[PDB]
Amino acid sequence: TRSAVVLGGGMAGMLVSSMLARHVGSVTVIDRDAFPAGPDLRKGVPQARHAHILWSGGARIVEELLPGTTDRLLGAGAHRIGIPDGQVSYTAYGWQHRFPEAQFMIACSRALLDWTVREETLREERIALVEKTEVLALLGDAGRVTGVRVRDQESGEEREVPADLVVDTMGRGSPMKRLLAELGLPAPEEEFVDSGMVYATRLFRAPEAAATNFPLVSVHADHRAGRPGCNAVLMPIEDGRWIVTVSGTRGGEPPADDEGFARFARDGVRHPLVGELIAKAQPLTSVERSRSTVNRRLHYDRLATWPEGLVVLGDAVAAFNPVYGHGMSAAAHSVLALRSQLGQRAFQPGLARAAQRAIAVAVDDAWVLATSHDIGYPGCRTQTRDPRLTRHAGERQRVTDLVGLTATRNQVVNRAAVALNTLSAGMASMQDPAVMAAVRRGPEVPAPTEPPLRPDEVARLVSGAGVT
Ligand SMILES: Cc1cc2nc3c(=O)[nH]c(=O)nc-3n(C[C@H](O)[C@H](O)[C@H](O)COP(=O)(O)OP(=O)(O)OC[C@H]3O[C@@H](n4cnc5c(N)ncnc54)[C@H](O)[C@@H]3O)c2cc1C
Repeated sequence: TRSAVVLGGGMAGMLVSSMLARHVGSVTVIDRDAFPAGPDLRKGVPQARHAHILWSGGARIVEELLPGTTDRLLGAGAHRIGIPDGQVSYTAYGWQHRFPEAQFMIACSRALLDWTVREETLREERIALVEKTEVLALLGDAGRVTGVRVRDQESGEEREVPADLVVDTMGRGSPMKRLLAELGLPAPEEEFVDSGMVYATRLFRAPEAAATNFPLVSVHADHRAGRPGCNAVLMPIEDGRWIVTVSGTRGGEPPADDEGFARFARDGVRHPLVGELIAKAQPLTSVERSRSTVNRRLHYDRLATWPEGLVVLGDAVAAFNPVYGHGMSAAAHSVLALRSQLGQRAFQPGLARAAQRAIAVAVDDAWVLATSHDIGYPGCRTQTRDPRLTRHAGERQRVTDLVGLTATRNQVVNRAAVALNTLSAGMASMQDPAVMAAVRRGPEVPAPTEPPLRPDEVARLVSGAGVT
């Protein structure tokens, strides 16, 4: 028997549905949007206009739950950029020397990634996708949730969809607070770190030579400096295009005009690299800024009471800054925290209280890595009580500076760094006796004085057809 219901159809909803469908009978995915039968931009996912990094940890977790996604993505035009052999990033501590492949990423427009995860998840006959359907209230009481009360927007007919487990994958704009309040509970301990970052993405047609096999280029800010931090990223996607993304916090926001965007990429960031790489490229669209870039975590886990059958994961319990790129891996890791809680307790009481506390730990790494750098920015309003950001947050800032400073010129420290920053290990793995010893060993390669671009990569920026 057993029956689940997943609210939302995003990266979180599809993933958790592909894991639940192997643990229950029927999975009913509810959403209020129009899902397209073709990698097109959607209104429920407006982030799809800006590029989305899928780190290794989230990549091989999507692959585990959706076999055949990586190769299908890699066949539609997505690249498997290695790390740090396929990235030319100006870190806060210098240029990242391009060591051999330690971890990897998946670079593609979010519209494709959401599709390749959707059409692969919907291959199971038990998952029933229900589009254009608003959610009104949760069915049950304050001790057990039994389903949802939805209503179609095209017909207006109300109904009662019940299930043994209600999953909330309703993005950053999760009305969970409203749905829970009507159920009869208090408000969760809201915690947020608001740096005020302002995204600014604009597509770029890569040169004909650099359509395939081009490295993830980025110029990062110095979180130890007193200036408003501002980054700039140039990752390649499908169909031979380039996503150029600039960012900035409260005080150094990027402009809206197209003519000013090409300036911020080379006259606002700490190095004018990307601004030179976009002068080799054909602009397509305009600047489509997004301001919903504020780490916000709602600790449902520490509530005094929690109903049975209700689980919240994705961007509904913990959403983070997009300049670091952990949103998808935190959701993927959260799904595995529910799975690693469904095999122990089955469908017994305590599932919700144990799956929420497990989801709490799953995103804890994606919550420190995000906020630990944002707290040091100017005029950032933060409402947080965890001591790792208040007191003795200097030691947490004094060590991370050292690890990141050595990782630029030390393989062992780098291979252990991107195994954590790309959510592929734990924060305890950075206390390895062979990592603390490699930090004390010091740099092993000189700091590059120029962008560590390979000649066979820079030569891929011009067509060269105007010569005999
Ligand atoms: C600008 C930007 C850039 C980002 N960049 C990155 C990045 O580089 N790397 C990374 O890892 N993460 C990134 N993220 C985060 C990433 O988008 C999210 O972490 C991820 O989408 C989480 O999936 P989700 O299903 O929880 O939310 P979503 O993917 O947003 O899914 C929400 C779903 O719920 C539905 N829904 C919403 N409201 C309702 C409602 N009232 N009723 C019914 N259904 C509803 C929507 O239609 C949608 O299907 C970025 C986010 C933004 C905004």
